[PDB]
Amino acid sequence: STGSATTTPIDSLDDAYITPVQIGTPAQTLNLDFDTGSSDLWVFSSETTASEVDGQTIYTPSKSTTAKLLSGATWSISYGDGSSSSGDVYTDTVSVGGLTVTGQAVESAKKVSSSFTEDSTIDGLLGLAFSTLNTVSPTQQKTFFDNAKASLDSPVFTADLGYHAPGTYNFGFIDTTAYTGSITYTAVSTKQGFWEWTSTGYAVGSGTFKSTSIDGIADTGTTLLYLPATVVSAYWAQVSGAKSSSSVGGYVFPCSATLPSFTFGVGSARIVIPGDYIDFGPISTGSSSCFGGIQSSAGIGINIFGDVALKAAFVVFNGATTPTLGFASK
Repeated sequence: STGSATTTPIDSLDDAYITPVQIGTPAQTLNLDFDTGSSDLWVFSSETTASEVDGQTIYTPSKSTTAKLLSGATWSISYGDGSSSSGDVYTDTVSVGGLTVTGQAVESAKKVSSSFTEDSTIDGLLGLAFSTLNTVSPTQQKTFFDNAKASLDSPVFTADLGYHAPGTYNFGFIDTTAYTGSITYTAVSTKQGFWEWTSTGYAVGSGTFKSTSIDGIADTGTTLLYLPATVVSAYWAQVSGAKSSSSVGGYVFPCSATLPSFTFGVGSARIVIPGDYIDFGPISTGSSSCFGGIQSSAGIGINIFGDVALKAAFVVFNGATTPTLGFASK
């Protein structure tokens, strides 16, 4: 089997991407944030504290003839950005782009933090990291990909995120028309439960490539590119007027600037992030100070190849017995 679903930016800045997911019988379609940095499929639901729902579409398990309460199971998750959610668990039928999993753990939110409430466009998350990170207790549950894997034509999924435009998540096949040149594959460590890999270095604009190992995670659920302070300083040094602002919470730059590209290495291959991808717009409405898309990972504890990086590539998440990651230009 295979599946193919379009993923759409939630706003004009590509702050996140939503992908429609069918849950239950008859189908209830929710727009979920596909997140290769976590491993829980959770949704706003009829059980979510009413004051914490503000415009989201909810899953109502009582209206699904295939929903079953997973007795005694609870979940609770905290994300790197400080947000959180928790609740109980159903199993139900879940389909993404024509690919169907029966008995998928669907984690129903009883509580969500303010940032989720305040984002009306995201109805929940669909985790695509390794199932070892799943938070369901006392019986850990499998991700949608893990459940689908054996049935897929090939045990892979691909992320093809757009810049200011829709893109695609495919399951079970590699669309050879979706990228240019070749896909370069690179080793993955699953030891922290992430799609963790080591970039071979970077360049700023038309500058020379610096060969240096940068361990980080391919994370579709993180907006920006978080890299070591040395790398980030080197980038922003090429933008007149750019500075790190403690009050804003990162590097900012004059909105009048033309940003240089940023290149990262994948083995001997190179992925180029155009400068415009690194512009996240005014820090507040009407400001001429703009927020940077490349930020320091110092104090996160891990480097994160988030959407800013991933959207410059066609990315293969290869879930073979020994997982690997593939990157191609597009």
